[PDB]
Amino acid sequence: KKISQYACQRRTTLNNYNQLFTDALDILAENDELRENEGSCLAFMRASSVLKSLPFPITSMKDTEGIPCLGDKVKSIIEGIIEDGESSEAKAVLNDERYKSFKLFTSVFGVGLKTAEKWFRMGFRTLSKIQSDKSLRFTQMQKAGFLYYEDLVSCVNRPEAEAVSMLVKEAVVTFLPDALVTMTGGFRRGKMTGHDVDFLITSPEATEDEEQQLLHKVTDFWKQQGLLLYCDIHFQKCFLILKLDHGRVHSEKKGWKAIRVDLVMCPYDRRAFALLGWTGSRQFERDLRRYATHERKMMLDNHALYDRTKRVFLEAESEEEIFAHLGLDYIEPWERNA
Ligand SMILES: [Mg+2]
Ligand SMILES: [Zn+2]
Ligand SMILES: [Zn+2]
Ligand SMILES: [Zn+2]
Ligand SMILES: [Zn+2]
Ligand SMILES: [Zn+2]
Ligand SMILES: [Zn+2]
Ligand SMILES: [Zn+2]
Repeated sequence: KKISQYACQRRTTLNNYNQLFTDALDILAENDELRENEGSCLAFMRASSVLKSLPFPITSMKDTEGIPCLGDKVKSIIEGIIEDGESSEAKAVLNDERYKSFKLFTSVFGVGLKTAEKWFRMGFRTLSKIQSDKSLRFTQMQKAGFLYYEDLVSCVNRPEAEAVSMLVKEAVVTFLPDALVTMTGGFRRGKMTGHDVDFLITSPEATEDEEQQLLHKVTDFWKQQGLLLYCDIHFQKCFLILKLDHGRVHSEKKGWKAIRVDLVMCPYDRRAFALLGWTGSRQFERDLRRYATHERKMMLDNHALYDRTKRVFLEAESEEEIFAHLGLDYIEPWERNA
């Protein structure tokens, strides 16, 4: 059976037989500025995505026959990796003078490409020099990023994500006893680590006002308890840093860890669309929307599914119903790691 050009028509599990190729493509897709080779970041992303779906490792150029999304530029990168196990193109990005600084600066919560670039052009190369500088001005997000750096740079693991889930559920149930709280993002796709923990909160009985007030109630409750380290409030959402007591963690192993937490509140009837959107991966979501537009003349996003031919919104109480409306075989969350 031929491999679809769409990630939403492939099953992509975390059992990647092509990590040598994918890690190089991901470096090239992530570093457009630092790159010296002709090719598009979209072409690198789609090629990395198809390779992730393969049930076998590429061991020769003949293995690439019949695989879509492998352009001439991508095939030269695959060729170079087969040749000695490394990509000269990815290696040039890794050896680029700005690369190390950009990775380092953007690893701070509140620091994006614009700020990383500003600091690099000022002559900064280390966080220690940035933090101790007397002339620099930091946003409140960056101050939290620097204060809790070590904890935030350690990625969150599953026992920690689950301990956060318990905290979220206890806070949410206090104000909305009928609320459904679902962990989304990478953890829902079977990942063992993450840079943060995402949740989708919905309530079958909440009014428009109760649902607007919930995130404010929960964050105030955490502030009173001394757990809120940072807070910033399409759907209503908040980006937080929570104080997690390691005594709440059920694992094999300061007494606390700073954890980045994202909370999304959605109306009950749109829960399936928000769940689908927040589960990801980013490439899976991109392909689902591209397939819906180009193959079905449908408009899909985190809030709804609209049929442009019938001029009607399509309702769904589950992700399964969305796939069915799209004429797609159902792809389980752990199979969406495109
Ligand atoms: Mg996440
Ligand atoms: Zn730039
Ligand atoms: Zn690009
Ligand atoms: Zn831990
Ligand atoms: Zn997130
Ligand atoms: Zn235990
Ligand atoms: Zn398009
Ligand atoms: Zn919308």
